Amino acid sequence: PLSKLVVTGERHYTTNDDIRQAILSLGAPGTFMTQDVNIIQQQIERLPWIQQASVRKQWPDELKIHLVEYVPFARWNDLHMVDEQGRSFSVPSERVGKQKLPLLYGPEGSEQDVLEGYRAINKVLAANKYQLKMVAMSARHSWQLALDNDVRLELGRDDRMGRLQRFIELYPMLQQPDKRVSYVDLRYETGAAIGWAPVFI
Repeated sequence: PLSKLVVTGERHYTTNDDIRQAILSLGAPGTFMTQDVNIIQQQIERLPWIQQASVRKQWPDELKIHLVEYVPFARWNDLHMVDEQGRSFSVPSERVGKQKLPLLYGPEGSEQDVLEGYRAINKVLAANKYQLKMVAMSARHSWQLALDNDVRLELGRDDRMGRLQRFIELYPMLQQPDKRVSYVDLRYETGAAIGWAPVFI
């Protein structure tokens, strides 16, 4: 004998059963016996992809659960994820991950520090026909990245915004199919250092 579940929200990653198996996680017969501020707590216990969920019971015999998942906006390392807001969460490498989604890397506990950047930098590269593919910050705060093409881009550690406006300027100088820019190192001070890709025959 079980209870029905009136679930509401954009169930994109969440299966009804992802829940029945989360409720059952507590040995207490009588699905409705257990307080809902509790059911929430559990299921809402970030799965870790649910943001906040709401449970309220319809006494007939059905349990009205309304949940709102997390909205992915960029990848954190390689087994993680973050949203426009800046919150961290995960999800199994199962039948879910399937979409071009910006890669952002970095050390532990700097999630916003990083997004902070991309968010403000994206605007610039979005300005032109350059769809940034990734952005990573090292421990001591040393950036780096890549554009549509696999064209690298060292950003360094100190002056990032200024140093960044540069690239936009110097670029219309792609004076070819074989010869492709392989990167632009900006770790200098006078200007940048263009570099090409070692092709193979």
